[PDB]
This record gives sequence, structure tokens and C-alpha cells, in this order.
Amino acid sequence: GEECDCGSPSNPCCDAATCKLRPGAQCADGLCCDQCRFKKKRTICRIARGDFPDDRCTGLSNDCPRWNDL
Repeated sequence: GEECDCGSPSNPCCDAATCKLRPGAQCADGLCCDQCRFKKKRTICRIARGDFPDDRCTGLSNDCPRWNDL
């Protein structure tokens, strides 16, 4: 039922009425979230610390999963 997933009133992606997103908007913003909608794979969600490649998202989430080093 709930669809709270925003941290800005001014955000036109969201509505400050029932704390939900707009129609055609899945999320507000994030490392794996575009400015209204989800992102696609091969999106840089985090940088490597060393001896690893940059960490990319899957493109079906707002969260950013860490580069599981083996």
C-alpha cells in the first residue's frame, strides 16, 4: 500500500500529499535511481577501493550492492 520512497517535497517525482511517487515515477533519487525512475545496468553506483573494478548496479533497484570481493 505505502509507497514512501522520497526525501524531498519539491521533487516533482514525488508528491507531498500521501508520501508517494508520481505516476511514471518509481523512485525519487539514488545511486541506482534516476531522477524519477530506475536506472539500467552498467550504472556506476560505487567506486572501487583498489584492486577491483568499479561497482555497477543491476538496474532494477535503488540500493547499491557492494562489489563482493570473491
